[PDB]
Amino acid sequence: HMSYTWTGALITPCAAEESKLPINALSNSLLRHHNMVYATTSRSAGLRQKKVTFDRLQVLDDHYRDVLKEMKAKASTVKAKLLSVEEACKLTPPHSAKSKFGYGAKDVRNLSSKAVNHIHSVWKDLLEDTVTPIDTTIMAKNEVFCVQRKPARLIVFPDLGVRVCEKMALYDVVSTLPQVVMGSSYGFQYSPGQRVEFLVNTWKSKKNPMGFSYDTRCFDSTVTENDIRVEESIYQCCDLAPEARQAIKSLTERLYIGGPLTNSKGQNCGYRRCRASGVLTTSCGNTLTCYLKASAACRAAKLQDCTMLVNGDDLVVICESAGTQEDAASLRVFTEAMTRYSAPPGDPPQPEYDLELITSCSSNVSVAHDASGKRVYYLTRDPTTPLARAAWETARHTPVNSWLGNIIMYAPTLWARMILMTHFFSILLAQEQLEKALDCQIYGACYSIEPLDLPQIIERLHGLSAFSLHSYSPGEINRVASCLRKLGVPPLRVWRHRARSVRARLLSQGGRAATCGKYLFNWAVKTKLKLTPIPAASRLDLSGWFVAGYSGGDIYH
Ligand SMILES: COc1c(CCc2ccc(NS(C)(=O)=O)cc2)cc(-c2ccc[nH]c2=O)cc1C(C)(C)C
Repeated sequence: HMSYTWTGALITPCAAEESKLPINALSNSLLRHHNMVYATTSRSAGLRQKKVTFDRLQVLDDHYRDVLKEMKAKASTVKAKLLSVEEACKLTPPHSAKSKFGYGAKDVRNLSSKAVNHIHSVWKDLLEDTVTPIDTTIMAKNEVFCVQRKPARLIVFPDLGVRVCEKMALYDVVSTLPQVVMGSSYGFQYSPGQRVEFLVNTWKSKKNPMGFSYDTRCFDSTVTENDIRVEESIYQCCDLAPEARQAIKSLTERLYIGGPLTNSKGQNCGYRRCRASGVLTTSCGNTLTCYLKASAACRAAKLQDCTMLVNGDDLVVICESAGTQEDAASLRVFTEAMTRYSAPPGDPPQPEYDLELITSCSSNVSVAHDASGKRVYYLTRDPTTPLARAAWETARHTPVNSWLGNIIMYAPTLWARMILMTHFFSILLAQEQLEKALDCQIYGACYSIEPLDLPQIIERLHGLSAFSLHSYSPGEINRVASCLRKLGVPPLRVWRHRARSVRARLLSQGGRAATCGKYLFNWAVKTKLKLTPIPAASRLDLSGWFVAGYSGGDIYH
């Protein structure tokens, strides 16, 4: 029961790959320790292949089937619709990988006859054939990190034609099913502010709260054939059109369970028997499977009043404590149960008795004060990776602007406000690109966002307090300051100085730019302005935001 089988053919790049941080005239104003920053390339794919290749063994007990029966009962209340070819085409990202059948992502979006005729023939093939393994491309992701070097992560995706078909059959399913099955436990339905609110209310709902996060080692590769068939049986509980039932069965048998792996040069690299990281169902499948295995593991470990917070393979558990020594024992039993279910740990889980000390996927709850002096909880993270990616994006244009996604999601943080907003607004002013729409990712989905709309977006996700936070925690200030010394980033006093200039420059431009100056950089001036709700914020169509996760799902708006 190996996750993969390999032939020896290399995982090849699509274009020229850079690993060393590119340097331009702007680099040194952000980061001076250039040797600390790197991008992963196909050169390291061989090491990743070794790490993700292992035998999986599953032992399914009564807690597992009990949880599954409950999940299927909730899944049976879901009614899902088939999307038209047109609706599926419009969710396709403009720069999505082109089809091997002579058309690209822009042909799909333009509803070109060639693209639409091919999608219709793939659809007919899914309906008539439910056995033939569907070909997939295996690629090394190009992602930027700070040292202390990770090997490249792998992306496995079917052809553009198949991806449009996945949208037709499962887009409505993967968007509505998880919240119905998991209720308040489904993390992707929340904005960062709603997530903090959920975590605080849960922490306060326990007499003696205890919390931990569970890190599964190579989650996608731990996903078995059984897990993928179980996900299909959950999707089948929905009230679906008979063509949608057939397409879901076919995509499961032919694509989701496994298939051959092809490199960018057309060579066979091997065969997958685990979760594909670049399919529509990656996020939803990972969410349901993680929740199923964790919920059953919580019952097996006799964890009292367990509240899950699940986003794909990201798992947070908040429960009733039984003292430090018993909690240590319970987590070992939880881990043992997760292991039997083929979800073994990377780093073993540690019990926490302070909400701020629970870290999941580099993120944690922290505290600051609003304009009135009131204590306000917000989500932050270690800023090393966001700052390393910002340095790369200072010298190179990338398909996904991590700085923009980071300003949106981490707007209330000390580091996004003082550094990211200051730096990138300074660049956009000099380049006359304030009105240019830029792509970023929110919960794996791609969005086109104009930086001039940032104050309204921030107000809608975090409220006006994101523009007024002050008196950050000494733990948080210290992590930011330590990160700056490590990377060779100028100190916070330099950023405050530069921000007064960026603010004045934005105010001079008037209009939406002046609003950016007023709201985003009010923290920089000694005589603060009283910030009132922005009328444009209410007009913002933020539907489709915070519904579901679509990581690897090829989703645009
Ligand atoms: C953790 O929440 C997240 C997640 C969720 C991350 C996540 C995605 C997928 C999986 N797993 S998978 C691949 O199986 O679907 C797990 C976690 C993402 C972000 C975020 C930050 C900056 C830009 N864009 C963003 O979306 C922020 C949070 C906040 C809300 C903490 C700020």
